Amino acid sequence: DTKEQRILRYVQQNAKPGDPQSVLEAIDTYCTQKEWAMNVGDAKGQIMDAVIREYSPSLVLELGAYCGYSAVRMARLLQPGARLLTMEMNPDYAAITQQMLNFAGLQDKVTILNGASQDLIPQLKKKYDVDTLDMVFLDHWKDRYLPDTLLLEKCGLLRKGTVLLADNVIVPGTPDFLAYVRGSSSFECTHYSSYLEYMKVVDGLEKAIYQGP
Ligand SMILES: O=C(CSCCNC(=O)c1cc(-c2ccc(F)cc2)cc(O)c1O)c1ccc(O)c(O)c1
Ligand SMILES: [Cl-]
Ligand SMILES: [Cl-]
Ligand SMILES: [Mg+2]
Repeated sequence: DTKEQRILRYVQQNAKPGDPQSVLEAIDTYCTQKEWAMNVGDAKGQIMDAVIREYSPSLVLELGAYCGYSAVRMARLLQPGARLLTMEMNPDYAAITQQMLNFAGLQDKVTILNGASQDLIPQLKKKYDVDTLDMVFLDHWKDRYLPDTLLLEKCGLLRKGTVLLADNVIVPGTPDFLAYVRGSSSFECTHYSSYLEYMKVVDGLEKAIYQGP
């Protein structure tokens, strides 16, 4: 089996069905005690939670699901009727994520789309009936943060006040994205220093609020 299969099995055997908090705790225990994995983790996860609670977004897009940790984290705090769309290009990861969300009881709030973000973003309006996004969580390949942000804008998916929240802006890092948003009058940026998941290594999140053209 793979590491992601191992993590899902551990959650299924160490968490309570329909209890998202127990799911998160199980994943964090596994990844601290058994094997590291690229989930956002509890340190950065607490900062994500604080942001979600501040903005109460009605429609969130996540780029990169992995095993579903961040999707569980966000979707458990959404208000009734609010929704998360997550784009996962790796089909094996998409399948893990779906099963993680099903176990957490969050499946009705989340739609996991298996494909490349650059292919799916242009379909969001016409195929998925999206108008504009309240929040975007970036956690996919780090060289894709900037091109996909510029694509979201092109496609008319950002509105005044759309919150972008980007993982891993220090490790592995996303230097083009970070320079861009920090230099642009169309974004208001805040850096949240933290730690790499499950490690004593500095990392951070960047929040960039879109201000229009
Ligand atoms: O699209 C994907 C993968 S997106 C994963 C991006 N995320 C990361 O890489 C990521 C990495 C690190 C990290 C790694 C090593 C370190 F030493 C330190 C940090 C941490 C994070 O929090 C991350 O989010 C895909 C498609 C098709 C495929 O066949 C496939 O295998 C994969
Ligand atoms: Cl994650
Ligand atoms: Cl952590
Ligand atoms: Mg990450």
